[PDB]
Amino acid sequence: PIFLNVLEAIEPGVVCAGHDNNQPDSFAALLSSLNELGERQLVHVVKWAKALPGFRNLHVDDQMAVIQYSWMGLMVFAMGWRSFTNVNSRMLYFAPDLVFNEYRMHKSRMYSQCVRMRHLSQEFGWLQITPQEFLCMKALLLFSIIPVDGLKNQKFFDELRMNYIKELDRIIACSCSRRFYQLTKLLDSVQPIARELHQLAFDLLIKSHMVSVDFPEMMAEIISVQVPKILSGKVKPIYFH
Ligand SMILES: C[C@]12CCC(=O)C[C@@H]1CC[C@@H]1[C@@H]2CC[C@]2(C)[C@@H](O)CC[C@@H]12
Repeated sequence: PIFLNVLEAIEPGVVCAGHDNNQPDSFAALLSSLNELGERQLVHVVKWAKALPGFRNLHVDDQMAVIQYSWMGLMVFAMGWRSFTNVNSRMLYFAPDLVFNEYRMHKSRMYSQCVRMRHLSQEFGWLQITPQEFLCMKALLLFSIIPVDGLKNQKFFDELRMNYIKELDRIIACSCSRRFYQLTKLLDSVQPIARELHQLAFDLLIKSHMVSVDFPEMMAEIISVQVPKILSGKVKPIYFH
């Protein structure tokens, strides 16, 4: 069980957003705390990804690119799991100090995206996703979005992605065919959600000075340098189906 030993050992712990929960639920306050949470989670996503089996086989530039394209999906998938295990998924458990109820979903001006994130969260229950299946699926999501012109060493990426798909198939095997279809459909469903959030993030960065929404340093860098490559079609998700 070497592969799952590693995935369990490197899984990040709790990350707080730093939100002041006794101020009013304003658009600016909620979105600023979400941006701060993103900046804080990015630290952990980088350390997690660098410790994955085989990740250092990738060329160093492909290592940062793959993190910088897939962070949205990774973070939404993990938040869906937190919500499913914590508030059972009529709320969104972004962080222990940033839990969205319906009021916050409206004041954030993200209600429709939050609905879709809630549906993602509920699928962990409907499909009875095990912790091992969650861990393998999440690792795969790191290897599920790349430039259309390819990475600096695409061949090493294709081998690594192959091997993570094989590990997912092994966890299922330890009926099988139905399960694999269900899980790969679930993985595919993350990308349209992440794309809606990529669009929201970009639009909000552009008009941030006017809606009093603060963007941390690495969030502002990634949203203005990398996210527009996704929105303009230069970087695309790899779908199973
Ligand atoms: C990844 C984050 C923060 C981490 C998390 O749990 C999921 C959540 C999804 C919405 C993102 C948010 C970071 C800040 C963003 C990108 C806002 O700018 C717009 C949508 C927000």
